[PDB]
Amino acid sequence: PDEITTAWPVNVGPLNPHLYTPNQMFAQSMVYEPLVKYQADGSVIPWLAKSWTHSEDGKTWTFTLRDDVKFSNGEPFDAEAAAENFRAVLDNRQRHAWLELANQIVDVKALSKTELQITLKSAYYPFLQELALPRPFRFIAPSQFKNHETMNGIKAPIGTGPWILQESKLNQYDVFVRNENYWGEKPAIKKITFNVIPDPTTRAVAFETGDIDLLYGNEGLLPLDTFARFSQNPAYHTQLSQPIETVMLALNTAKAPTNELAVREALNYAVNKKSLIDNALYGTQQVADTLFAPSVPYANLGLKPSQYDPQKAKALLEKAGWTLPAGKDIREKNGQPLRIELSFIGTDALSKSMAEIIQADMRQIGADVSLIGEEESSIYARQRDGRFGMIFHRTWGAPYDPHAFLSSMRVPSHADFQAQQGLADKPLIDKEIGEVLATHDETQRQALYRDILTRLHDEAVYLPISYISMMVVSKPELGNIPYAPIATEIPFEQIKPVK
Ligand SMILES: O=C(O)CN(CCN(CC(=O)O)CC(=O)O)CC(=O)O
Ligand SMILES: [Cl-]
Ligand SMILES: [Cl-]
Ligand SMILES: [Cl-]
Ligand SMILES: [Cl-]
Ligand SMILES: [Fe+3]
Repeated sequence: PDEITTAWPVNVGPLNPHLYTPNQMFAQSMVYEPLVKYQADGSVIPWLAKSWTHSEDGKTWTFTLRDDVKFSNGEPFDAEAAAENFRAVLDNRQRHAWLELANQIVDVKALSKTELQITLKSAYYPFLQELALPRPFRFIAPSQFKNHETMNGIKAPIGTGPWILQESKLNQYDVFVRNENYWGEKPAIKKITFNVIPDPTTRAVAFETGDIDLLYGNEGLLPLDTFARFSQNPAYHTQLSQPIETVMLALNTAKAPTNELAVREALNYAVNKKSLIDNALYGTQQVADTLFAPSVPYANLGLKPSQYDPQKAKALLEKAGWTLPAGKDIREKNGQPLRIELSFIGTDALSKSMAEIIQADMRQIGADVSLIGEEESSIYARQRDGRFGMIFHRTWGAPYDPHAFLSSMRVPSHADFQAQQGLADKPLIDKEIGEVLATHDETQRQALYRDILTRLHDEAVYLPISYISMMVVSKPELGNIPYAPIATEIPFEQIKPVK
């Protein structure tokens, strides 16, 4: 085949390269390209920029751009187009706060058609890695700006990438076709249709009926019982990647009773994670003992796991004054029950399943977990504002983990800051996060990452649950389906049915 049909829970969005919801990162990465491209080994390679140099102080960077690249509408890609894109992004600077590069860029100038100069306020180390991300530093034809901006919308979603949006129908589908005037390698696939299918069971059904050819996504892609069955079905092809990121609970250090270190530590001994994974996730994921897997850059630190040990969990609670009243299973301290609210998306069957398991495990150690299932909007508002006891949370995968995930812990309107807000050493943690991003002493960088991650582990801010994987279900005719280096991209241009 050379046309494929796949599915996504939502439309790809209007494909503004510089904005977030409702734009889907993997679709922005199909159409728009970066100056430099992220590789699985952590390095970046030349992409729209063929080479670059930086000053001694590491604050000014000069990129030599390819001179052969056109936007899909035939307009040239050049340093002036790149500079206008940076201006457009930075004109919306406060929206990009989570990403420190957006706070670092002082100036971007086209010195010629091929020479682009970027100036930073400090020697920001993850500079190239952050240019490599799906958004916001990718390039739309400046003719498609609205009043010379993108923050208020764009006209046509015109990029330089291997795919061109053909058409979109809200709540129905999106169709992409191969860019026949692409500067790089031509994809084998000519057309990709995304059917919008919000429900994981309905996605599985669409595959079983032959309505779609490919499903690609994280642990939520389809029911995991069904995935296991599909993996044994000789008519189908399935894949499970190596783990890409962590799923955890975040505990609110500023809200009783999770404001108590002893409570947070006890919760971290109460969960048999292997059992949770075998029960709710059909044995398809890996147990997580730490916020970052030991395979994550800077995170191989010999941190001590809190292995499942309910006797220890009870002892920790007892020592902190949380004891069991006569005839009750829920602990009390100073008259107050040990009660914790777990908020999650109520219509997410998998979240609900894990929440039930967590509630059951915590009851065994005398903690009453109240399950609060709400719509997505409500849950995001709770995370932003710290209106939670516990929430499900995930890290962001490569290349965000650890530097960008850490960077964002400093932003008050995000779950991580909110979960951490009650820690006495939060200011120090935030100071050290600032310092790691700017340091060029590798020894100091490692020490800072060690200290930040060690404090977060030792303070039991998180309850890591699983390192989750990408999964794929496909018609055999499509062949082996590759994974992209960036956890949030889907490498459709690497699919090659005919070898
Ligand atoms: O989605 C956003 O608005 C920004 N992301 C930041 C990290 N994202 C990257 C992105 O959205 O560009 C990681 C991810 O969505 O996987 C979450 C946040 O600000 O807390
Ligand atoms: Cl937004
Ligand atoms: Cl979204
Ligand atoms: Cl499997
Ligand atoms: Cl009770
Ligand atoms: Fe995001």
